[PDB]
Amino acid sequence: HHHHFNLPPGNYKKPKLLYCSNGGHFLRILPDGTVDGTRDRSDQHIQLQLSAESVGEVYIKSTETGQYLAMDTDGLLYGSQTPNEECLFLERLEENHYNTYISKKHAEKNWFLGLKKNGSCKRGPRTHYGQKAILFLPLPV
Repeated sequence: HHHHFNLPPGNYKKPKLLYCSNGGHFLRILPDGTVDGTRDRSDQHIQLQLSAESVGEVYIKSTETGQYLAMDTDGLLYGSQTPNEECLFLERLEENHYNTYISKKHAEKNWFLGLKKNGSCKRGPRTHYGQKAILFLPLPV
């Protein structure tokens, strides 16, 4: 392992909203495959169904579109039509409270899922432990 194994409480029974502490945005996966954040709780593209691969491993899928959250070779997030290696994230507890999502594929590089205060997604290499951008709160929908 390149990372710790403190896991967050909770399960994957119901879909969730992934609320980013940084700018107060909900993670959004647009039908066009684009990824960002919105403060509009009413958005239809913020509903996500998480599931587990191995313990601590998850898929993050748009309920509206069926698209899987993924991070490309260049660290850019995108919506994938099919589940692939770029779609697996290491879900962990952080600061004894939040959830962090590390790219499994790019784990050794410490590339995280993250949102800027302006609601735009962060590129892998620009993320790092210790930022507010990587902190998420899963909220029920």
